[PDB]
Order: sequence, then C-alpha cells, then structure tokens
Amino acid sequence: SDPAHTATAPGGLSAKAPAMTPLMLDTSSRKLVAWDGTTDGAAVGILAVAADQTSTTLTFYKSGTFRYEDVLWPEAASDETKKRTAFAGTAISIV
Amino acid sequence: SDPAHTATAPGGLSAKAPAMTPLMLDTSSRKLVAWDGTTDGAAVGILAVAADQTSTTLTFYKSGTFRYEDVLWPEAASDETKKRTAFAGTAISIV
Amino acid sequence: SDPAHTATAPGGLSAKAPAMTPLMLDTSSRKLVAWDGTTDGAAVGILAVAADQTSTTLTFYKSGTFRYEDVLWPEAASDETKKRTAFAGTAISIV
Repeated sequence: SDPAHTATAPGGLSAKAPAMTPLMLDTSSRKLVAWDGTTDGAAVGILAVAADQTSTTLTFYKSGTFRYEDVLWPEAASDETKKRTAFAGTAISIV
Repeated sequence: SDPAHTATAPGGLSAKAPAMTPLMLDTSSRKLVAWDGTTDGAAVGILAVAADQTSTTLTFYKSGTFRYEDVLWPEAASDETKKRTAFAGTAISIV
Repeated sequence: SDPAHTATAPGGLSAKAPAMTPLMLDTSSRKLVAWDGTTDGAAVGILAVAADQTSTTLTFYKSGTFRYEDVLWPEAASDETKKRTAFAGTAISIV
C-alpha cells in the first residue's frame, strides 16, 4: 500500500535530531532544518536517519503514512489536529 | 501506474461532500474542509469516502491521476486551467 | 525504486524547453511554465517531454528522484543548495 520513499538534501540542523523528526526549509538558506512546530504548512519531510549540525546531508522520508504517536513532534506543536495535517499536500500523511 | 494512495485526517465539513470533492485546510483549525475553489494553491487532496458535517475523520486521496470530468469541483472554481493545476506540487494530478 | 510518475497540465511556455526543465505555475494564469530559478518554493514539476510556446499540454514528472547533474536548471538558479531543495514538499527529490 503506501511506500515510504526516502530522499536526501542539504542539512542545516541547529542541534542533534533523532530519526522521526519533522523537517522544514530554512527560508534563507533553503537547507533542511527541524520544523519549528509553529509555522503552518512548513513541514516538508520526516528525518529518517539521526543527524546534527555537522551533517551536510540529511536522509528523510518524502512519502508514506506515519502513526501520530511515532513522529517525534516538536514540543511547540501543541495542537493535535495541526500536527495531523502538518504534511497535507505532500506525499506524507499521519494516521 | 500511478496508484491512488489514501490518507486520513481530522475533518470539519459544513455540508455533505461526495467522494471526488477537492479538500483544503481550514486556515484556523487546520482541519480538512472543502476547497473553496478560490484560494489558489490551497487544494491538498481529493475526498475518497463520502462524508458530511458529523464526520470527524476524512479519508482522502493524496496521490493518483484523476480525470478532470470526474472531480467534483467547487462551482466557484470557474477557470478550467486553474482547476487542472490545482494539485500541482502534490502527488495528485488531473488529466 | 522511487517511481517517477508523469502528469499533464496546460502549458504556457514562451520558448523551447527540453525534457528535464523545472516547471512552476504562472501566478496569473496558473498554467505550467518554466521555473524562473528565483522564486523560492515555486518548482512543481520537471518536464518529461520537450515542449515549446505552441504546446497546449505539458507532460511532466510529478514524482521521482533526479540527479542534480541531469536536471536542466535555469541559469538564474545559481545556488546549489536552493536547487537541491527546490522540490522539497513535493514527491520529487534531487540526489
């Protein structure tokens, strides 16, 4: 049914991040960074391999269905519905 | 070919919506609602399972290729081109 | 591996475009046109069949993984990172 395809892109993480972390683009450099949890519609992917500020390239999921309880959401994303639709319009969804 | 993958998310419809209805996010709650046909780029999916105002979860297509004539476009979407590219950037397209 | 799915949409090119040309929506007509290389986040597809200003329909990739070296980026897209994440959030990625 729904394949979880991976992808790679330049990383600009501020700190170490585990797999299952939502990612967004930095608006200035357009590197992948952790989603802030507060910018609506900014999530673009889910980190697939743990990484940090030294990681030049990140490996991330660009498709699939992920359980709500399995994604390591940022604490600032305090609303369950906005998390559940954080990937709407991408090939990623939340169950 | 181009399988049509489904997804689920919280719903906030105000009226009955048959399958094949384009959906957008509500800008306040970020629940899935009917695409208004007037906010450019806001369509995120196509309802897969008929639903209504009591539906708490909507089941929607997040990929696939759909015939222009089969999608139940909102009437306020009066321009054919803008309908045909309403899903550009998503995994959905119109033929 | 990650299938590259095609799509069709109304085209609005003003010049010849070979296959592998990044595409964006025209913000007035919402026809598919060449990505300018400067509007951040506007790339929505990669042309799959060469086209020109006479083409009424463009045939494009809406998913897949493409090599950075194979995509025919516009000259104005001068920053490698911004090209590499030009499709983030779509079903397309760059390797």
